[PDB]
Amino acid sequence: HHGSTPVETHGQLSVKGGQLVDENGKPVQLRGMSSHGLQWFGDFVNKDSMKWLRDDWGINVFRVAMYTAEGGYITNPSVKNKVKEAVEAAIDLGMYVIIDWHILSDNDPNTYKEQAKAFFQEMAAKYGNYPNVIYEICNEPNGGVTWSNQIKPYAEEVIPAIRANDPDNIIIVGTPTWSQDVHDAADNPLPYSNIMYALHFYAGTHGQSLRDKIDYALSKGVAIFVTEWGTSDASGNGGPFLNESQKWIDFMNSRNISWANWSLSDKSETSAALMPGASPTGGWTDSNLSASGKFVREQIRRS
Ligand code: NA
Ligand code: NA
Repeated sequence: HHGSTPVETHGQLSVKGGQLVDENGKPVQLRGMSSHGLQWFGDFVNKDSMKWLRDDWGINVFRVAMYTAEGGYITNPSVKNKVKEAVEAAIDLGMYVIIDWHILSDNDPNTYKEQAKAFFQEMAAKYGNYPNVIYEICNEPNGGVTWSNQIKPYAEEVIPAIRANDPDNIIIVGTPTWSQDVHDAADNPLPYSNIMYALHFYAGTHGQSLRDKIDYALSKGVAIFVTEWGTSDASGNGGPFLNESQKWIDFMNSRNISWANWSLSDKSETSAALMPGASPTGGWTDSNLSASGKFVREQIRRS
C-alpha cells in the first residue's frame, strides 16, 4: 500500500472543451502554492517542503516563480538549478509543477523572448515526457502591453519551441494588465491544443468586475488557470481579505478553475503564507503559519 498521488490518479492533463481534464477526460481542479521569487526565497523550494505541502496541505500543484529581472534568471541563470530541483521533486512525489517565466517589471514578454525560447526548449527536452510539467510562459504582461500586438505574437514564437520537444503538456499564457484581461485573449485566442490563459487576482483589490471578465472569457470557450492569487491587496499589503478571498474560492470551485496561491515564503507581505523564520523544509504547525497561510491551508484541505 501507498498514499496515492495526484499524478498517479490523473496522469496526463489536457484542455478539452475549454476545461482542464485528466487522462480519463474527467474534470480536474489543481489547487496549490506558488513560491516567491526563487532568487530570494528559493530555500523554501525543495523536496521536503513540497512533500509536506502535498501530505499536510493537500496541494496537487506547485508553481516555481523564476523571475527574469530583479536579480533573476537573466542576470543569475543559476536559479535554473532550483527549477530543476523542484521539477525533479515533483516527479518523485507525483505532483504537478508549473515552470513560470516570471516577467513583471520587464512588462513586455518580448524583451527576453530569445532567452525564454532557449530556456523552455531546454526544459521541454529534459522533462517534456513527464505529465507533471505545466509551462507558464509569461507571468504578467502589464503597462499597456497588448494581447494582439505583443503577447499573442510572443506566444506564437514560444509555443512552437516547446511543442517541438513536448507535444502535449499544457502551456499557460499570460494576459494584459497583470494577467487580468482574459477577455482580450478569449476574443482572439491561440488556435493550438492544450493552451490555457492566466488570470491573477488579489482579494484586497479585485472583485466582481474581474469575475465578470472571467465568465465572459469562459463563454468564448477558452480555459482559465489562476496561476497566482493573493489574499492581500495587489501590492502585497493589507488584510488578509478573507471574506473576499472566500468569494473568489467559491467562484473558482463553481467554475472548476485551478489555482495557485502566492506565496510560500516568510516575506514581509500579508500574502505570505509563513511566519518569519519558519522552517524552509516544511513541518509547520499552526503557529508557523501567517493569517493568510492558515486560511489557504484550510481551503486546500477542503474537498
Ligand atoms: Na509531454
Ligand atoms: Na501567466
